[PDB]
Amino acid sequence: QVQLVESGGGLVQAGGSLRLSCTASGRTFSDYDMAWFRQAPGKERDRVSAISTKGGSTWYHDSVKGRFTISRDNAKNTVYLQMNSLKPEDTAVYYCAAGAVTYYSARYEYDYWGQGTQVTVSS
Repeated sequence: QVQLVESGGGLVQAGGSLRLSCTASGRTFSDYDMAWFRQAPGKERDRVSAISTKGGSTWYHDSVKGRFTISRDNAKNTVYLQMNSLKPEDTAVYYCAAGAVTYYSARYEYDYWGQGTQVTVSS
């Protein structure tokens, strides 16, 4: 059994902060690139942040750059998403993901996923 266990969620006031986390169990995930996806009401689940195996390289969706920080603690098989200056626009179910796979150029699928957690930002 190899699990990617998600922790977090909640209601946050506009301008506020929230940290989400995922801890993998059953194998090292230090092998894998990781990401955070979000799925806003009526939309598709889309990749919002990505990190390399040792965190030397990060990627951010344009709407979260400067405000969100993806980091990972490999000694703990754990990944984080630190969200600052939250806007109502960031209301979504957030999922962590690990083990990047690409079939079509620049389209990433993931081997393991968190169960998802709701993050709501009030106006």
